[PDB]
Amino acid sequence: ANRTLIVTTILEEPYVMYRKSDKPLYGNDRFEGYCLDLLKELSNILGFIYDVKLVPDGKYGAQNDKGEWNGMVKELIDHRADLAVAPLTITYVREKVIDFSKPFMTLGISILYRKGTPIDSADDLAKQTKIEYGAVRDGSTMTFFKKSKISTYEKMWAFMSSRQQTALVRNSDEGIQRVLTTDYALLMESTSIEYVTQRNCNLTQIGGLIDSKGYGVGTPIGSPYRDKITIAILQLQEEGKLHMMKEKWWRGNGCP
Ligand SMILES: N[C@@H](C[C@]1(C(=O)O)C[C@H]2OC[C@@H](O)[C@@H](O)[C@H]2O1)C(=O)O
Repeated sequence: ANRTLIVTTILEEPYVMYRKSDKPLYGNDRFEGYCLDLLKELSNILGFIYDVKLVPDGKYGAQNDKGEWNGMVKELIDHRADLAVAPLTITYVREKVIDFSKPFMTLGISILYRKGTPIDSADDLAKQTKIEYGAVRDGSTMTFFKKSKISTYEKMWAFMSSRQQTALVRNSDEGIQRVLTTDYALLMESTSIEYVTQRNCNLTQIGGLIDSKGYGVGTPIGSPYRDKITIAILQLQEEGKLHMMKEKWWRGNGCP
């Protein structure tokens, strides 16, 4: 039989979550979410089974000064996993070092905050000195700011960098808690903002989307699976399955 594929992934609602249970769960049964459903669909089309493994360092992936990567991206570069199935953003810097499938979802960076402030945009957020802000450490949102040549965003990066210990958060859970408990706004992808703001009515998006991009399945460069995964994604796209999966996992209007 075909070798069982190793899938690197990361906890991120509603893509990859621990299934609720009255008893201990093991293996792939521990997890549920959009990305688990995506894997069930892709694996049917391609003819494989798979082992879901959370990325040990809990990061999506960014490169340091020497060009050393971490996170799921490093797992692929180092051939520790066959696929990364996650809300993994397709970017120029990543595409140079791994092979992404075509996108299964699109999104853009925006701002998550609490209600009641006059802040209406990134410009407003960067200018004011009352609220802290930042991004998840070593993901694509952080990298967007790090790489930006747009003045407002360059300033925002300098700010995050100067306060990195608190401005750059471990993961989206800590980021959201920071928003709820302190005067902090989180730079976050719009699909996650849509999910959280329909569930916690104390939270809101600020401004519009500041970029536009997609999530793709990651594979190591030269992978014999990337092209088959792309073809499978297009099938699911065209058949309306991706849309159905989004509807299934996004709770729909819970807040005014
Ligand atoms: N999708 C990103 C990771 C991340 C981000 O950098 O914004 C972290 C996590 O943060 C919350 C929300 O944006 C979610 O999609 C996740 O995106 C990536 O591939 O690096």
